Amino acid sequence: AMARVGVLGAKGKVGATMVRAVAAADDLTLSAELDAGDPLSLLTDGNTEVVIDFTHPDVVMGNLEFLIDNGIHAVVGTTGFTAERFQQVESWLVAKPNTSVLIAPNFAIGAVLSMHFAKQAARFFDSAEVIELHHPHKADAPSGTAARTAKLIAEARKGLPPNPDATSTSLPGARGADVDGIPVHAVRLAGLVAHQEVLFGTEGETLTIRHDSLDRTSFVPGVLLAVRRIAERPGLTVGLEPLLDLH
Amino acid sequence: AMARVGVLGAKGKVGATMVRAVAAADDLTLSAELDAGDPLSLLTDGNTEVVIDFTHPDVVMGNLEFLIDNGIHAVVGTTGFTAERFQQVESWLVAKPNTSVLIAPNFAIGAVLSMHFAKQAARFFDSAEVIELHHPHKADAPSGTAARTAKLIAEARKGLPPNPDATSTSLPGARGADVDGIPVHAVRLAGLVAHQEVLFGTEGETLTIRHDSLDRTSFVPGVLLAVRRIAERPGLTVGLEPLLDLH
Amino acid sequence: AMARVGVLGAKGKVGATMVRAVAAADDLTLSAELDAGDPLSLLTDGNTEVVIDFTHPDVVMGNLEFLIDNGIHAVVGTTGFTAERFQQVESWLVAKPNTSVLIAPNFAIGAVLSMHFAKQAARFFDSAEVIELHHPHKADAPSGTAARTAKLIAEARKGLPPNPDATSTSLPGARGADVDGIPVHAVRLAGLVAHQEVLFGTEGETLTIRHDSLDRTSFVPGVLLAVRRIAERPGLTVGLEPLLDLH
Amino acid sequence: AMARVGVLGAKGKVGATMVRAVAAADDLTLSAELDAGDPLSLLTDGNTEVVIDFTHPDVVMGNLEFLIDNGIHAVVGTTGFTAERFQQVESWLVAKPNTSVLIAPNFAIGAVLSMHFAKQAARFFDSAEVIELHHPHKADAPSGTAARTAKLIAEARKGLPPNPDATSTSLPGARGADVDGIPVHAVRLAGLVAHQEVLFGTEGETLTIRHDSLDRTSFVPGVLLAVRRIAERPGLTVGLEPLLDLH
Ligand SMILES: [Mg+2]
Ligand SMILES: [Mg+2]
Ligand SMILES: [Mg+2]
Ligand SMILES: [Mg+2]
Repeated sequence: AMARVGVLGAKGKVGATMVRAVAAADDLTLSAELDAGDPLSLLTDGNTEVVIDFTHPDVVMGNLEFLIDNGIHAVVGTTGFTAERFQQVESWLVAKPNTSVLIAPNFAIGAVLSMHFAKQAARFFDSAEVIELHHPHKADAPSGTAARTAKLIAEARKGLPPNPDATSTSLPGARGADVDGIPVHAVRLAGLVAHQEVLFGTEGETLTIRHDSLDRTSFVPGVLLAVRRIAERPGLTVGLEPLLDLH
Repeated sequence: AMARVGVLGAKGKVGATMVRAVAAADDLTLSAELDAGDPLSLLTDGNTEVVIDFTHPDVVMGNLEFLIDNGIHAVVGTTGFTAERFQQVESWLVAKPNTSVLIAPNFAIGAVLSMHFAKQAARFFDSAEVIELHHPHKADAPSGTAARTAKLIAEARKGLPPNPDATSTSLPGARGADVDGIPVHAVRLAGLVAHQEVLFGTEGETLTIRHDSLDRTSFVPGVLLAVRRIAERPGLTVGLEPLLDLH
Repeated sequence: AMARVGVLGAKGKVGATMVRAVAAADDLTLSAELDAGDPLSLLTDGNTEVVIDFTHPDVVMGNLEFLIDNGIHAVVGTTGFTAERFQQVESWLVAKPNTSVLIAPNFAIGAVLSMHFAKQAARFFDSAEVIELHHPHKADAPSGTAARTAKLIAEARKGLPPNPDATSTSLPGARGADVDGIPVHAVRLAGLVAHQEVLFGTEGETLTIRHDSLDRTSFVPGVLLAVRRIAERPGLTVGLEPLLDLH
Repeated sequence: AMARVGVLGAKGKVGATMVRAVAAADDLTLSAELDAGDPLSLLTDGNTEVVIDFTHPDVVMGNLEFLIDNGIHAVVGTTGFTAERFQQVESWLVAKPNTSVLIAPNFAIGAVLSMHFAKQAARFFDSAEVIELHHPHKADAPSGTAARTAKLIAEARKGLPPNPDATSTSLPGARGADVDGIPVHAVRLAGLVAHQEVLFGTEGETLTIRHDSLDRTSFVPGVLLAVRRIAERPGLTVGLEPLLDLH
C-alpha cells in the first residue's frame, strides 16, 4: 500500500521539492498537493494520512489544528515554534491520540547526527568550538544551526570548567562569537554552501565532526524518513533526532 | 573517601604513566604499584579498591582471578583476550557479582567516541570510507583502530547496498584496503602521530569524523574515567564505550 | 574592442559551456561557434582571433594546423598530446610566429595552483602523499590529476630519500597506489565531486593543500584567463601554469 | 669542508636547541656556542663562518655589527627589527659586500611555504579567510603568523573587490577579526599546538592551505636551511622565503 502523503505549501520552495520526492518514492503516493489558499478539506477528501508542512509561522497553527482534529500525522518544518505554540499542539493532541506530530528545526540527517554527536562528545573535552562555513550570500552570522549547536554544547558541559583561554591581547572578533561560553566562528566563502565543524580538544587529543551540505535539497531524505516513521511515536516529537533510532 | 587505586605492571610503560596519573589525580589514591613478582596480596594489604592492569597477556589472567576473587574492580588494558579468556572472566565473576571488570582495547575517549559516532551514522549514508594517518614508524597498515572501525561500520550497514563504486580501471591500491566492503586508506607521514577520519557521504551531504591523537598518552583520561566509573557496571564490560554513558 | 573568440566543439559539453561564457564576458565576443563538421573557414570569415578547442584527439591536429596556418591563437583542452603531436605544433608555429598556442591538461585554476604548490613544497618534506576524493561514478582510480600530481612530486624529490615507511604488516591496498614512490589513495564517495589533497610531512610539521571542485564547470575561469592572456606568449605553452603569472 | 657554525644566545631556549641541532647535523661543525658576556672574538678565534643569532633585541645589533665587520654570515631569528635597524644592517653591509645576513620572523618551512602559497593564490579567488588554531595558553589572538598572512593576502588582492559578504545580522565576533579586509578566526583548543588554514573560494572551487606545527621545534629545519644557504644571497635577506628558491 501507498502511504498517503499531503504536502502543504506545495508551490513554496520546500513543498514543491517534497511533492517531487513523494512522486519518486515507491512507497509514497501524493494524496493532496495544497499551497496557500487551498481548502484543507482536500486532505481528508483524498484520505491523506500524513502531511509535510513547511508553510509560514502564521498558518502552521491553523494547519496543525485541522490535521490533529482529523487524525492526520504531521511532519513539520515550519519555524516560529514558541513553548506556547508547542503546548497548544500537545493540547490538541490530547483529544486525538494515535496522531503523531513531528516538529523539527532541521531535516538534514547529517546535520542532526552532527548535533547529536556534538552533544555526546561535549562533556568529555576541555575545549569546544564551532566553525561554521557558508556561501557569502548568507545574512546571519553565526548560522542558526551553529548557534543551536553551541547552546547544545554549553548545556552538555554545564558544571564543567569554561573553555580554557589565556588570551590577554587580541584583535576584536578574533575569538568568534561567544554563544553560552562556546566560541562560534563564521566563515563566508564563495564556493561554499552550508558547512559546520565542531571541534573538541583535550591535551593529547582532538575530535572534529564536520557536516557538509552540498545541495539546497539536503533536508529531503530526512523529511522522507520523518514521513515514513512518524506514526511510530504518537503525540508530539520535537527534533528529528528520536526518529533516527539511535542506540 | 578518595578511591584507592592500584597499578599492576607499574614499571611498564603504561603502568608507570598510570601511577603518575593516579598520583596526580586529586580524587584518587595510589594504594599499590606492582610489577613482576610483587605479591598480589600487596593489593588487599593496602586496601586496594580498583586496579589498572596493563600487564602482559601471560600474567593478566592470574591477576584477574585474584582481583575478582578479592572483590577488586579491574580496568584492563592488557590485550590478548580470546573468547575463552572472556568466558573465563565471566565465570570467575559469577561467584563475585559485585565486582566489575572492564576490558577495553582503546582508552582514548575521542577514539572511542569517534567509533561510536561512525557506528551511529553508518546506516544513513550511501558511502563510507576510513582514512587513517600515522607516523611513518608504524609497522601495521591499516591501524587496529581503523580496521575495528571499518568492521563496526560494515556491521552497522548490513542490509544496505555496498559502497557505490564505478571503478573499472585502477592502479593496485588506489582504493585502499577492503575491510568488510569498507575502504581503509593508511597514510604514513612524518610529523603525524595517530589520526583517523571516517568519511560518510550521500548525494547532497557528507559527514566526517576526525580523531587526532597528538600524544602517546591520550589514553590516560579514559583509563582514569574507567577507574572512576567501573563499579557502576557489575560484571564484565567490554570496551570503554558503555562507561561513557552515551544517551 | 571585443576580442574575437571562436569555439570548436560548440555542442560538446565544454564548448557549449564556453560559448555561454564568451557570451557573458564583456570583453569577449563569439566570432564563430563550430561543432563537428563546420568548415573552419567560418573562423576566418568571422575574423576569429583566438579559438577554444576541446574537441576530440582525432580532430585537434587538423584544427591546430588550420589555426596556426591562419594566425589564430588556440586555447586547447583536448587531450592525447604525444611529444610527436607537440613537436608538430611547434613545427607549424615556426612558419607563423606571433601565434600563441596553449595546450593545458587542466583549466581549473585551483587545481593548477595546487599542483604548482605541491611542486614547490615537495623537496622540503620527508613525506608526501596524495589523497584524491571523487564521486562514486568515477571510472579511474587514482584520477589523472592525482597521478599527474604524484609524478610531479616524485620528480621534485629526485635524489631525496623515499618516503619513510616502516610498514611490515598490512592488508593489500592499505598504503594506496604507488606512483613513482608517492602513495596515492582514491576515495569514492557519494556527495563528493572532485577533490584532491596533497599532504607533506616532516617531524614537527605538516603541510596540506586541498582543492575542491564543487562544480562540473570549474575549468571556465581558467579557459577564459587562457583566452584573455594567450597572446602574451608567442609559440607553444604547455600547461596553464605560466599564464597565471606566478612570481 | 663542513660549515663552521656558531650559535649566539646558546643557553637561551632556541640557542641551545640550535647547538644540539648543529651538533647533530652531519654537514655542520659547531665552532662556537656563546651566550651573555662571552666575547664575540670567540667566533673569529674559532674560525666561525655562519652564526645563528636568536638573542635578545637589545644585544642583536652589536652582534650584527661585529658579525658583519668580520665577514661572518648571520641567521637572525631574534626579533625587534625596526625600519631603522634594517637600514643600519644595510649600511654595515655596504662595507662588507660578500657578507650575508638573513633576518626572518619565521623559520618553519611549512609556515613559510604556506604563506607564499596564500600570496600566490590570493588574486585568483573571490573569497579569502584565515583560520588559525592554537593551544589555549596563547596570549595573542590572532597569531602573528595569521595576521602576517592576512596582510600578505590582502596586499596580493589589491584591486580586486573585497570578500563578498551579505552578513547583515551577527553576534559580535562571528565574522572574526578584520586584518586588511581579510577575516582571521582564532581557535583556542586544548590538544592543539599551532595550526593555520588559509581558505580561498570562488563559485565552483575552493582551495585550502593548512599548516600544522606539532612541535615547538619545527623551525629547526628552516634555521639549518638558512644556515646552509645563507651565503648564496650577499647582503640582507628578509624572510626565509627567498632562500627556499621558489621557481
Ligand atoms: Mg510516489
Ligand atoms: Mg592522587
Ligand atoms: Mg560576450
Ligand atoms: Mg654537526
